[PDB]
Amino acid sequence: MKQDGEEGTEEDTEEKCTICLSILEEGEDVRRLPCMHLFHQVCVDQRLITNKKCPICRVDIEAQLPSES
Ligand SMILES: [Zn+2]
Ligand SMILES: [Zn+2]
Repeated sequence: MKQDGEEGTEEDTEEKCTICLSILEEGEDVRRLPCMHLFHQVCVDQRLITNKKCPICRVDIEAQLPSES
């Protein structure tokens, strides 16, 4: 009949959690690191608990803390 061969378009590092390997699109808490990288607020505070440096940007992601332990 019977297409359309159809995309958004625009789908590059826009709203995509590369931690939990899934796209977001609507209402999600996003957080962007100081090293310019946007991720999901939950998963960034999962993978980057024990690590705190952009693997390419070479900037510390914890940018002050200011916790303890
Ligand atoms: Zn996620
Ligand atoms: Zn970065």
